[PDB]
Amino acid sequence: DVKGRILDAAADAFMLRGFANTTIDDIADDVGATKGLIYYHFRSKFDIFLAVYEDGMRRVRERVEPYVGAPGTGRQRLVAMSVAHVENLMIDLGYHHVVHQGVRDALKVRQRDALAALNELRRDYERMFHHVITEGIADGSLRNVDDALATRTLLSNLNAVDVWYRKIEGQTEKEVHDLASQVVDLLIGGIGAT
Amino acid sequence: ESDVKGRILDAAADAFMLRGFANTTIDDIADDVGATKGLIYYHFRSKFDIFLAVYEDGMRRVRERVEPYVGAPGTGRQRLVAMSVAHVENLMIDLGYHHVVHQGVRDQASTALKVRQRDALAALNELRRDYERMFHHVITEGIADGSLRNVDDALATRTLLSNLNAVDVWYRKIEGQTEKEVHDLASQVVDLLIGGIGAT
Amino acid sequence: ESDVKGRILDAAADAFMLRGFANTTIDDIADDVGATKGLIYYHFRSKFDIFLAVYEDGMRRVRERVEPYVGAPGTGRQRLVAMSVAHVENLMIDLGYHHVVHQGVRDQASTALKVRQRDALAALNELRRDYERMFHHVITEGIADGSLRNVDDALATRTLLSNLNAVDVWYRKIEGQTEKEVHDLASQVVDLLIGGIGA
Amino acid sequence: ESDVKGRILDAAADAFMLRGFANTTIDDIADDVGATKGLIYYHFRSKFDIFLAVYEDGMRRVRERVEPYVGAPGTGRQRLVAMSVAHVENLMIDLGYHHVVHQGQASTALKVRQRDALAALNELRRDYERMFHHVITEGIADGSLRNVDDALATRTLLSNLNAVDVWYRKIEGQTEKEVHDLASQVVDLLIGGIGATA
DNA sequence: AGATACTCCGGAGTATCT
DNA sequence: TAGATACTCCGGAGTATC
Repeated sequence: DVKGRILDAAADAFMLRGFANTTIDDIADDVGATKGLIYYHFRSKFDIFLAVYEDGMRRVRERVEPYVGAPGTGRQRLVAMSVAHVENLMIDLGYHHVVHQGVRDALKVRQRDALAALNELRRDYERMFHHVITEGIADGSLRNVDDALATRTLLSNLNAVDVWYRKIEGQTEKEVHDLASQVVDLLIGGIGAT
Repeated sequence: ESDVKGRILDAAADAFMLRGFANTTIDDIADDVGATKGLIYYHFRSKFDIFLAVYEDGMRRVRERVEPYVGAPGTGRQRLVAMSVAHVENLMIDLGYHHVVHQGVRDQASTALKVRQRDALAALNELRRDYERMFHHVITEGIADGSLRNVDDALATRTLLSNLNAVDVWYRKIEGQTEKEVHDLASQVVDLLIGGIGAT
Repeated sequence: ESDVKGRILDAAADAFMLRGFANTTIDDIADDVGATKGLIYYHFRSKFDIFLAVYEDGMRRVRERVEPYVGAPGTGRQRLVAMSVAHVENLMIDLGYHHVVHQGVRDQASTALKVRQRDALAALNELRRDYERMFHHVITEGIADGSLRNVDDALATRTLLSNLNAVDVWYRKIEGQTEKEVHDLASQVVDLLIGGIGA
Repeated sequence: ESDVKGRILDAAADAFMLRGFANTTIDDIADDVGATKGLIYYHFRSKFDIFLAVYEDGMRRVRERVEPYVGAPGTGRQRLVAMSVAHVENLMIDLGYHHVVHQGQASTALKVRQRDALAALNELRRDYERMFHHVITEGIADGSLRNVDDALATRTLLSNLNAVDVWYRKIEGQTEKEVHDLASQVVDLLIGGIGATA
């Protein structure tokens, strides 16, 4: 419904100053309206975070998951979906951060175990990759190294584009994709051909 | 210059890292060092001043290790790899001092701040860009005398320092890590970053 | 509509005048208009934001009352005395407001402020300086073309405005004032600032 | 010793003018003197005592240089002008002290000694504005001063003479003679007004 | 002598609530 | 939804100390 626009504003606000330095009537002003709407839809302020995680976490699936079925190597295919991952990062940025804003933060029972579910839907999103580099090393397209660290260091590095990439808000599909491609070419290819 | 100031900075750095700058109180930091709130305010006048003190120590403590390798013997990548391990070596050592120097930029325009604090905060937000610069400046000459691939400098340096610091989202603590046993792993992940993945 | 906010400003402006910014608490301002801390905080993000709201309004009124007197006829002197009476008139009727535009310059560097607050305050302070250089322009017109003695127009401006505002010291407000009584007193005050004493 | 206190009050008064009484902390004053709070409290039982100590000093400081001019020869205007300019240069060299004389009386906890001390200290200020109130009354009586309300002309005169701290900041390295030279220009406008006769 | 801390407590700011 | 209730926690004056 009309819930979509508060999250589009709450996501960036939650990314802007963090969850704490974000007050709730701060987001009441970024979508100029009643702050009762906020509670009539969301039973508490943490509901907003779970919702932005909710409509975010699965949002990433829809872009990158289709690239698992596409044929080819581990490299030929991991770069295919990791591009889509950081492609998605450059488009819905605010959501992308709220899928990791649990790092610096009592609760309710239903609200808490809500978060437990999405946390493993992130696990299984990450573990989708953890397979493909396990195959990637075995296949021979990927530099023979520890298969369980490289998963940790990919989604460490894939999500890390939020650190330096600010926004363009109008960058076409071409230029998000073509910077999504030379960012993973930097990570998958490393630097130094000899 | 830190006798008991050092152990205030040390204890608050962990707290800011495990429960955020928001949710750590001064009498939290007080308990962590065995005294009460009055001692901490005897050595710092605001709470944000504890933060800036960790921010300044955390960066003096990384340019002391890495900057020696700027003029290290060898190739641009050989210096670069030298640099980027020392960066991770102290990240893994002082993960507490690190989580505050890289996660403290939103304050810029959105928090009540005396000017002395505010312009001292952005004084380090440009101190870091010099640390970023001395990397960038060797990803350049890593290519001028051809030690690395011809990809554009800026993004390569921008992506890398982002990569170098992204080790805190998963790095555990191996209680009793020797000075080379972080080196056995720091050097592991820089070469996964410089070498990337995939043969010829 | 937004006339509850005016009550908060009216209450805050007075409470700031007497008690001062530090000793005025939100619950106090909440008491002056008979509500809780909440209603004060429903119309303002911070306490320094009600301070800027009094400043902004205060400068808005005094510029409205005084400005139509410089583009007016008469000499540079007769215009100067016309604005100067109007300025002290604003003093005598709304001095809870004038006292915050006339005090609060220290916040510049030693008080904690969001940069919207520090910048928004710096804006009004140059709204001040542009108001005050209306006076500078006219003393020069008065001095040069006949009206006023050939004195240092910079010091004359610095003095005059400081004398114009020094009325905050000895002035309090008779219960149920009348603006007819205050216009005569304001012109009495102005008579000695431009006329001085002596011969 | 006795010098050490004087630079507490010096630094205190200066801070009180720039931050105001409320916004200067005890550790603030400790810094401008380069010391610790346990010194200032060894030296002063409360922070308000700091305020009255400089109130009490800055008032005998201003009176010690202006009484010689109320008995000084000259008509009303002459000595009144001479009184005022002496009062002004006082504020131009001590305006940390000069400001503090009008920044006070039952608001916050005011241990009975110092409320009794304070509104007594206010009395010597009223008696101070009386020497003027007299000589302006003595000035309108002879003819050196024009025929105006002696009560109002007193209030508006020293109100004005104290309003110098609005624009005069400090120079800290100004000669006595360039201070006295500027103080007269100020009072030449306060007394002479602005506007000729022809 | 007077430097180090303790301790008491106001008072701004917040989430949430009927 | 407005304005309200209850509450966290920073900072400051003041005192107690080995």
